[PDB]
Amino acid sequence: SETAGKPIECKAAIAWEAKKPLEVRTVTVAPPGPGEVRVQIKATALCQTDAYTLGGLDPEGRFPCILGHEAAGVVESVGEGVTSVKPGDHVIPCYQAYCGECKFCKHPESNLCVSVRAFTGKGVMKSDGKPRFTVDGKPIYHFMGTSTFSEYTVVHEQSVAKIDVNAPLDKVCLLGCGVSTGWGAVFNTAKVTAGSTVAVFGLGAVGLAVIEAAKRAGASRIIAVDIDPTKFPTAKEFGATDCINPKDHEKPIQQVIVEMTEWGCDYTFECIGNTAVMRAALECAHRGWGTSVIVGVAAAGQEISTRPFQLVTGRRWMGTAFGGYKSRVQVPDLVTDYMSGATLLDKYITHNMKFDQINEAFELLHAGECLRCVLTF
Amino acid sequence: SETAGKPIECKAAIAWEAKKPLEVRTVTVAPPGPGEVRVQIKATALCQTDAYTLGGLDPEGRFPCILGHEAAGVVESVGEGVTSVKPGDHVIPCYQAYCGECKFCKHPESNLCVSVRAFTGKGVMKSDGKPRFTVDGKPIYHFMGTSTFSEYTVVHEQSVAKIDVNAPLDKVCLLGCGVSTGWGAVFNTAKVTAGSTVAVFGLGAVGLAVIEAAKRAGASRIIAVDIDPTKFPTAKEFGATDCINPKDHEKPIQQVIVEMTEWGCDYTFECIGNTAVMRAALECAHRGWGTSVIVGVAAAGQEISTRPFQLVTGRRWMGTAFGGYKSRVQVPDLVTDYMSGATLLDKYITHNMKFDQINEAFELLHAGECLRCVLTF
Ligand SMILES: [Cl-]
Ligand SMILES: [Zn+2]
Ligand SMILES: [Zn+2]
Ligand SMILES: [Zn+2]
Ligand SMILES: [Zn+2]
Repeated sequence: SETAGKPIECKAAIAWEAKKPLEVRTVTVAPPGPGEVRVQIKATALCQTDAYTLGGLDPEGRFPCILGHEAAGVVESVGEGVTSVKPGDHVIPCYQAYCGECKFCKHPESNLCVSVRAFTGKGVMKSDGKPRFTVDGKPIYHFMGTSTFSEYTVVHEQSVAKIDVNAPLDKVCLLGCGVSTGWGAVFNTAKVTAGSTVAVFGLGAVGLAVIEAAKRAGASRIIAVDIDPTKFPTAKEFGATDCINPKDHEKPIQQVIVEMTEWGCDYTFECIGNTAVMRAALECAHRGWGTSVIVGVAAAGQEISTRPFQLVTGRRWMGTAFGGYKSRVQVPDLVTDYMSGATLLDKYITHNMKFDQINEAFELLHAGECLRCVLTF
Repeated sequence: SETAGKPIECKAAIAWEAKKPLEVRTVTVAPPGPGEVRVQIKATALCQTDAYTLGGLDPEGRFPCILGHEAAGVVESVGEGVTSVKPGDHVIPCYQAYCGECKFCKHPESNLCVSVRAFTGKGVMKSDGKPRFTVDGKPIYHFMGTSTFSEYTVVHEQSVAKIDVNAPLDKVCLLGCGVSTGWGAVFNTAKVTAGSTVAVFGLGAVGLAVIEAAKRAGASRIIAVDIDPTKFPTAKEFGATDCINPKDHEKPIQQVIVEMTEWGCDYTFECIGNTAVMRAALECAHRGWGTSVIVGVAAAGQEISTRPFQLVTGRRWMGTAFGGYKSRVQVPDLVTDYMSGATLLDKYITHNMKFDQINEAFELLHAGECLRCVLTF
């Protein structure tokens, strides 16, 4: 290969500091060390969590860094000892790793692998405690183990899902986070049963994916809740049977939902990251057995609260990370389901833009004027 | 029968007002109206719930009233249309009713029947909205649908569990409340699996029952947690493998428990009603899949809080009411289980006293000098 074993100079978007626009400029990407994989990113999308860290809300936020964690690409080279993938393989980098041997990888009800979290959480690589990006010789740190806002990135082997080489990379990049999180909140965390009632709070990409999955699970009623009523027609397209703007109501939203359903919904999902709405979703879960799943990411430190009477009388409060999917095992299964024509994945992409317009994609996201923007180089 | 269809004069303990001793004296017990059952109480125990209302802490407390909700006895007569029991049947009256027809009775995961609670919550009967006790013609209100501190009481048919005639009534009188609640927290709400690790916060009768049931379910470690170390020898007799006094440690108790188990306990239970301890129990449930069950009843005005990170990373917060047992269906099965020799029910009874000493029994409860005291007439 032309580039194997060599640093690569390529285009990237650098967050030099919090709460400034990103700089699209050249970065130097080192070759992969032992157990590492260098990936050519072919397509990458923006997630609310990228904006969260950019805005200074990440406790472990480390600058300068390259954000991005929803992507798909092609293996450029692998470091020493890597056997699971080879150059040319099509891959999705996974912010949730999978090693298959730790306590979490072996438990059927967790995906929270601890193989590399200590290093990806600090924006470096496990093999030497250092990042792989440099600008004028100075280190630029990784984000969420993936750093997909770069033509080339280096990731741990445990973070590399190898996918159907025939799947379109500018579509299945979405499976790297948001859509997969919403689907798995339904199929893995809540395990929604046929005939059940569901409420979804927040109608961005994650909430729509909750709706899509709940319809596939056979839900009999799906109540879409958002304070932006321009999101309602798409929610109905994905299967919502009701749409509710909390601002059209004097009562707190949890009371409105309970009144609509007498006792609450069998399942509720919070897909925003707002702790007040998290409480609301718990309190309109059905009396006696209702389950409420936190999908969104709240600002660090902020607490959720409710009266314990809510749980004593049968409601269950839980949460999910990456929809509970064991990444390297199950992300390929999600791609297969897409290839079978069973999903609406294509309908989440509202904008296809060039990487140079990345800051405009953040503005579209911040305005709620997109579901997903897929960037290409 | 000499008494059927006629009022009964019998001994009872009247709570004329809050924070005063009970008066043991004669009361008039009306015959049962439609759908009602008049029960001759053969044994009745005391519980902190009786003392809570007697101390004037209950928002729905209503005086004057006849307290008591843990009892067993024999049917003296039935009202119009009752066919599920007949005179001579041995029964346990239950504060949690079971009608078999409402949404909660028909759900596999709830026992929160709504057939009569609106009426029992106000200390009256559903058939006419009035109580069945009088002194000098003045009404005395019911408590928890049961009012078992009386030789005879009148209860809703939906509250009457029909039990094995061979069971000793001065033992199974505990199965209408705390012991069953603890057992059911393990077997119904948490569904504790063999080999799992368990922590139990609070070591009264309810927490000891959680420990007993966790051991029966095959838990490999059971960590009992209480600030009163004089409860630890009894906790070990019921199956605890470790005992932890939070006052012995200079770090938050959830950190102590997580350090002991590396990641937390697969299941944790809060058995006191203390919201700060409820949070601690949640936060030392196992990363990725741990379950924390609120069994105790918090004070009026206390919320539970945590950070949503705790749920996003796999912990599940729930609660239980009467152990999730559907009363009229499953209380007879608990009696059958006790009769099989599989339980430690007899070990919960530390005192056996005469009904005339009920005020002295409440002193023992307040002093903490007993697990359960059983009264007979
Ligand atoms: Cl009626
Ligand atoms: Zn994301
Ligand atoms: Zn692992
Ligand atoms: Zn009790
Ligand atoms: Zn019912």
